[PDB]
Amino acid sequence: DGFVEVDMPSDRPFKQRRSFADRCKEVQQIRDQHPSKIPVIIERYKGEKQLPVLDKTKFLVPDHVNMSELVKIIRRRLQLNPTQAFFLLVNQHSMVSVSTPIADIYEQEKDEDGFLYMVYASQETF
Repeated sequence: DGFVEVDMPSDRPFKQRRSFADRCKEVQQIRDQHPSKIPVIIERYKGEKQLPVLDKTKFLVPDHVNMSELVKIIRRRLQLNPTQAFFLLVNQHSMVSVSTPIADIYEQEKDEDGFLYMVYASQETF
């Protein structure tokens, strides 16, 4: 009766994989090396199945760009058709115009650890 050791890649959100201390320390280091860049965590929405999971979830973007540039980055990384539509929600369930500067979104919506959390989902998911 040996243990059937099962092991598989964790699908848990970034907040559950990295501790609060590690996340705070990481933003602190990043903002000290790159004071004009925003640390953004972009993950797949919890109820999304139509869109795949991206290999990368941590993004370091210039603080002079708008939400639009962030959509362009994710869209290309997802390799979407023009027929494929998706939303980019700040924190959770929160939607802003793509013309909105990310620096404005950051200072208003950033988590306590310093990261700005976003999720992507299909428009049909909601």
